[PDB]
Amino acid sequence: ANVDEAILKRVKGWAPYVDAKLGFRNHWYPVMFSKEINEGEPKTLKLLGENLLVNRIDGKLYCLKDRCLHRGVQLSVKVECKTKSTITCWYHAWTYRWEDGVLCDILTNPTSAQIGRQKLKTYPVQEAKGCVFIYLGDGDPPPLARDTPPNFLDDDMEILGKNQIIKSNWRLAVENGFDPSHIYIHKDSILVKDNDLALPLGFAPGGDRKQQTRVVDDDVVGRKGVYDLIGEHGVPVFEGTIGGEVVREGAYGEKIVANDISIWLPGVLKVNPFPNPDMMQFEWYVPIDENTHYYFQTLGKPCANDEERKKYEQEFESKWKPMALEGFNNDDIWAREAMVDFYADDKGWVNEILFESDEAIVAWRKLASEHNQGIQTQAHVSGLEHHH
Amino acid sequence: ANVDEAILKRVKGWAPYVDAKLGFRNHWYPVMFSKEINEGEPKTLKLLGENLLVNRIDGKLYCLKDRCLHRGVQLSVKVECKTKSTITCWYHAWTYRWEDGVLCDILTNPTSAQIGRQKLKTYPVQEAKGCVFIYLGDGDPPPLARDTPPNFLDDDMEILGKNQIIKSNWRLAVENGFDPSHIYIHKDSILVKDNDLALPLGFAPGGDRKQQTRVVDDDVVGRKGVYDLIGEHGVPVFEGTIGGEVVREGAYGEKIVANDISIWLPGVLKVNPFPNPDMMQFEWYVPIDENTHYYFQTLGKPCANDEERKKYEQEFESKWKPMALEGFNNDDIWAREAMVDFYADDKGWVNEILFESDEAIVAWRKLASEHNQGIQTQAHVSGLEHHH
Amino acid sequence: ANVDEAILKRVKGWAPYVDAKLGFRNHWYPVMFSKEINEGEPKTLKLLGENLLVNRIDGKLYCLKDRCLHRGVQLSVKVECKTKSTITCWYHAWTYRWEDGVLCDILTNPTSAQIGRQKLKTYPVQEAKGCVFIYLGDGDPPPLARDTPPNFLDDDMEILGKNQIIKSNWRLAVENGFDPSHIYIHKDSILVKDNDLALPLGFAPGGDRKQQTRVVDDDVVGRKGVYDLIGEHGVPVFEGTIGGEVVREGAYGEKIVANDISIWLPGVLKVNPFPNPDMMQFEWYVPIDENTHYYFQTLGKPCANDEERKKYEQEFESKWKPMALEGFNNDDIWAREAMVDFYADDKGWVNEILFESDEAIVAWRKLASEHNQGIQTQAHVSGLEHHH
Ligand SMILES: Oc1cccc(-c2ccccc2)c1O
Ligand SMILES: Oc1cccc(-c2ccccc2)c1O
Ligand SMILES: Oc1cccc(-c2ccccc2)c1O
Ligand code: FES
Ligand code: FES
Ligand code: FES
Ligand SMILES: [Fe+2]
Ligand SMILES: [Fe+2]
Ligand SMILES: [Fe+2]
Repeated sequence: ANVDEAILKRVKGWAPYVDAKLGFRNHWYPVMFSKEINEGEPKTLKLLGENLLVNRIDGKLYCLKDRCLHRGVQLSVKVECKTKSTITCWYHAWTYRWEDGVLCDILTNPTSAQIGRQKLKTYPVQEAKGCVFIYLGDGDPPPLARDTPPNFLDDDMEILGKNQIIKSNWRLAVENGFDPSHIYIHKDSILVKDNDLALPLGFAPGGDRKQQTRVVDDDVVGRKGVYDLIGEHGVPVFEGTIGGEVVREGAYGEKIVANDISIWLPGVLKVNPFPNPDMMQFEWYVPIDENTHYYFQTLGKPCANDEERKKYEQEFESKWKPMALEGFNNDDIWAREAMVDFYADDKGWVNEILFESDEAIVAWRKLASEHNQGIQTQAHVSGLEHHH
Repeated sequence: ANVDEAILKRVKGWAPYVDAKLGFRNHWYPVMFSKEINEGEPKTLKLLGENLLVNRIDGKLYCLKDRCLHRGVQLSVKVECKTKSTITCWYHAWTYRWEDGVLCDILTNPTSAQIGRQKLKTYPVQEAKGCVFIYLGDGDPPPLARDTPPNFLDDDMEILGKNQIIKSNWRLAVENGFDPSHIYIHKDSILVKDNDLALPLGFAPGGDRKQQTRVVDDDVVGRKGVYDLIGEHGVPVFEGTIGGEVVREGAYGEKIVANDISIWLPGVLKVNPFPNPDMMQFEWYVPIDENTHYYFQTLGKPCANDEERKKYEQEFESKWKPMALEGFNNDDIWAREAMVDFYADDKGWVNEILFESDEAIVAWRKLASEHNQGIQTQAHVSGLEHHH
Repeated sequence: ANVDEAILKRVKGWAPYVDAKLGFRNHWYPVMFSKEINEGEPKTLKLLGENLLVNRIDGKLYCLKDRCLHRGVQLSVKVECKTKSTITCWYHAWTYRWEDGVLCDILTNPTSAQIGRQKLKTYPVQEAKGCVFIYLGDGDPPPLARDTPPNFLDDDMEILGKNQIIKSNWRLAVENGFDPSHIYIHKDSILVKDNDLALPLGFAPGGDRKQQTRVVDDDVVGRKGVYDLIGEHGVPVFEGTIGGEVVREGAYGEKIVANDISIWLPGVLKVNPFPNPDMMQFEWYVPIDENTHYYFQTLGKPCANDEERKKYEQEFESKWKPMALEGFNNDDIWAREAMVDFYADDKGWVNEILFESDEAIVAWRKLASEHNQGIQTQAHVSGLEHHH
């Protein structure tokens, strides 16, 4: 659908994933934090190539396609919300209900036969853990838990985070995050020295192929994901040699992190514990268009009361955000960016030469291929085909 | 020719118009004002995708294709007019006559067998009402009147105006201008308050389909156009309601404007009277390339002598230009711009959902389809095919 | 391979040359000066569309493809040379030898089965006359002399020069340089007045077609090129006339230059003597990508000892560089640039109308077509096709 059939033919193992340049339809995705959207102040964003509007009305979020049915302009060019329940296109005043997208009035012609007989696409929106999720899909949504990693929605789990737009395809981001050997790029992170981390350079794998991961399709809430098990039969590498000469060493700090690493559909990584033994990291790589994603980073820590919550928050702002989310993950950003050119023409998928630790990535590509809930296409983006 | 055959098949009603992305060949178009081009000071512009040079020689305008026959460079990169009758290419000094485009000399080789045996394309140029029109077409031109709205060329009609380059396809501009319901976007114009205009929000149409317009193919000078008659059987809308609640009102001033609205091939709108009961507006949307047009705005007022002419001019500069041509029509510019994305892939033509007041636009699309004098193509732009 | 088959069919005379948009593979090309690359300080450049790294190790130059075999990132994003013999990719620490490109270690997994079993492409590099040449080709290189003009590699010949990136295809540059009538564009050069040059406006050719050039395929070092002989039977033009009227004259200085003009594969011009009777100019137009070339300019003067060498150098810096390489050849840069649009869609090759002095260019197009050592293609650039 999105990629040259000749390339798709050559990746048998994982063709749906190679075709899913625009992401997977019929999943939940986080797009902003709750606190970024106030009552009666609509926001625009692009998700899976679709321009969307989000509004908060009597405290509740609603999401409309930001494209008028009439002449295809963005309503957001000049927002006119003239009743709490509605938005009016600035051009010829077609008026839509936030609740169901129905065209309920046309100010320029209240006799129009179109009234009541057209409807703008809406998507479900839910807030959880101070995060706004959109179900970019058709029909009744699944529970959010299906599309979130374990423990993210636990009652006591306190989530704080950061979001930004990054110029790479979302798959380059997923793969970088779940890539065991990419830990090499983090060897000089301020986080490593300043938080006294143990951090190898890499891994000498052991065991068989199947032992390198746990593929999860037996989670009772219907989550689908892969655990990275390279360290169970594998040996961490702390000394990097060239021709037998040690030229680089790993980090020999005390704090043990990243015991459990798992990637989940639609594209969220959970690293536990990280960046400190008492907290976890959940990060999403949300498709905006073929070239760009939201890097939606969260750190979670179980907190028992408002006191714990407020100090977590203060540590987050003074330490974990600059030192970890920025000081550790900034290198991930430019690593993703550096793979853009090779994958741009869809040929990186066939001309890459993988090595042993990439078994984790292969397992993900296969899981995503088999268990995604739909391939987003340009027809989804450009819409229904009329023959008037 | 310009658009995917599959799309053209789906717009039966008006396929030539959908194909005419680059505009209609074999019409007159205004491109600048007379006062902008002085004796012996050639100017460059692009019209229907073609790079042109215009010069004034003994008071008269001439137009040459700005592309040397030899290696295809623009002569205008470095203009060398070394005799009044000629221009010399800066590269190998092929020299062309302004009057007929004939290659009359080559300074670098006066023995060349090419001399007298090659000719650059020329186009007819006429000045009228202080406006420079180019006939972008082949063969002997029609009278200018054929391609101008009624009354524009009347003896007493004094024309003043403004020109600029706007980033939309020319058809988006035509349609916006001739769109009865688009009056909604003008509801907050400074012109409306400050010139005490009556201006509805829209129209409740009445009568039959055919009564909504007058299609003109019986004009004796051969003009072809459409009058917008929505107000003859229709009722203006001054109260905009949502769920029966009045949320916006029109403008209840005294001055009645825009009694007669007509669109004419090749793409010129006449609104009478406007922006004041004693004057009219004529505006062209001239194709530059597929993405851009000249928005060539003129206001006309019958003046009996130099006294009337000079005060018209002073009102124009102090009032009508800032208040009307800018303060009213600026909103039209960004409205055009907002339709670009939907129409960019040629699919807006099939995926738009039209309503009743768009009958005027449909009538234009059909008139333009039937009565245009040719479809400009990329072959016109890139030129004659040689097999040397 | 690179151009629409329908266009290639129409240039029978010279189709390989029209197809060679990215240049000719299996030739030597100069890319920088020796003094620009220091011991242990690798540099990045693009040549024939390929991203390359060059390093100096124990005084000797080596060239590796700047694209990791693993995930296709540029090694140069963050260079890690951790042993003199090697470079380590910043991402997962695949480590390559400069000498043969072999993957000799992987810091992230020293047990990997890939080690010793993969190799990055290398290219031969030679320095001569203070210029760095890369053999962008496969297999054992020819002698450099094959791909350089006569006398460039003479022992006593002292070469100084300048390099920059110019935004045109390399062929537009070659043709401009070897175009006899293009001398017109140089008629106002500061060099002409300030160095008292004789410089005609052009040439009235005489003799037959074959007499206009000498095609060289009998050089014993295997050079292939064309001498421009237009002045042997032709008469220089010093008076430019339009309708018989003299409107421009040539330059009637004393110093006679450019007696011998020759173009050589892969695309180097030699003008002798120039810009002074006692020196010569050699200039390369090196393909970077389809849109851009290095304009690699050198001036050569036989020098007998260090005294002559040092004064040559001082004249070069104070006079010949600003006055000739800049003051004369700057006009060549913008002339090349002005042909870009006509040749951009590959149609200039068929829609150009050539005249008599272009016989030199035709002879080159045919020589290049017949004697080039390979057509660079996008498959060369994007690489070997794997079916893992
Ligand atoms: O995307 C990510 C975010 C945060 C931590 C890691 C990590 C993985 C392995 C070892 C150390 C850190 C990661 O991959
Ligand atoms: O393009 C245009 C230029 C000037 C005036 C109008 C107009 C049309 C209807 C009602 C009021 C003004 C317009 O369409
Ligand atoms: O590329 C070039 C570089 C330097 C000199 C010339 C030249 C050619 C003919 C006559 C005069 C100068 C040239 O073509
Ligand atoms: S484009 Fe929105 S009402 Fe017309
Ligand atoms: S390109 Fe104009 S004379 Fe050669
Ligand atoms: S991309 Fe270079 S080692 Fe992985
Ligand atoms: Fe990372
Ligand atoms: Fe308007
Ligand atoms: Fe030159």
